[PDB]
Amino acid sequence: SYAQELKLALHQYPNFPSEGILFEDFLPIFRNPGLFQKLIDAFKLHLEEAFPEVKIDYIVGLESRGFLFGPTLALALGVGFVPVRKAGKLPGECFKATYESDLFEIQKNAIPAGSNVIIVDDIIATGGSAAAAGELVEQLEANLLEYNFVMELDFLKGRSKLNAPVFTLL
Amino acid sequence: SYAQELKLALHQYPNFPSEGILFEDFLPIFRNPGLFQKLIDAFKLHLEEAFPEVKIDYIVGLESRGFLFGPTLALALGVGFVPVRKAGKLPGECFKATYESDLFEIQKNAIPAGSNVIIVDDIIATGGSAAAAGELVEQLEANLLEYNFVMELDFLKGRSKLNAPVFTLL
Repeated sequence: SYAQELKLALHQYPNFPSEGILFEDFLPIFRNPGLFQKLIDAFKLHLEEAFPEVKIDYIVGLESRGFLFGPTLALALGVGFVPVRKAGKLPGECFKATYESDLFEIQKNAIPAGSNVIIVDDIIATGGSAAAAGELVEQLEANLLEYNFVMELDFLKGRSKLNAPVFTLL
Repeated sequence: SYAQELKLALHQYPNFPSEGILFEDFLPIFRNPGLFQKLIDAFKLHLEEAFPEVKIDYIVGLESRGFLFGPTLALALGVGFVPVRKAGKLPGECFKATYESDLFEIQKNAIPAGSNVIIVDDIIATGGSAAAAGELVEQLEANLLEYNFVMELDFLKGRSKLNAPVFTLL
């Protein structure tokens, strides 16, 4: 239901990133508060159904598109939000992880060991950046309950680079 | 009141960006939903007091820290959110603006002419990136009611590079 209305709001751009790469732009969703609320409601409903008796401590969002809906979802759930950023952006002591090359970081003091988290991002394509975020979560000695994405490019089979379960809305 | 509790949650990092540059990290605010809600409430209260009879059409947030609270504030206000991104990130036709060098873009079809908007970001330092966002808003033929920031580094006098009024929470 919501997923369908959200799918319709997406705009496709052929060869945008680069030749061959078809891009799925979810930005129009945020331009409309009604559509944005539906996106948040859809993820919240999924997490309540998937983890009925497991408390989620933090939503961990990937820079920068994961930042567009991650914090809002965290607030809707009454939980904290922590970002995974491109290296060099976060101040203080950080754990690092590499996607063979792109480097990512997370602040060491952001999440206590034993915390249960959900990693979110807009699109899972190759899955490389999400995989790196998983490693960062592992270093914090936290538990990765699931990855939640808005869209998934099946032909790239990015889900195969990820250990924890994956849920994709559209 | 809220501002005080928010100020206390900030973490300072000397010479982080680079030598001399003192960094103000607001990320701890997002780790606590109660603090995050207060940040959103504070901006909402400000905008309701400053623009009681002027409808805000969009919150325009700067990449990437402006993405952390901008969308959530937009939803709290019942308005749309549109991002200003580092060049090369947005798909489709974009307006461009340069901060003499860093280039920024905004999608041409994101905001209708005549719209009233608020530009938001976490920190205003030199004001260069915010100034560029202002130019993008001008090209969309939209009205810039105000810039809203979480923090301001007064010694850099970034506010002097900005035309529209500025409100800084802390």
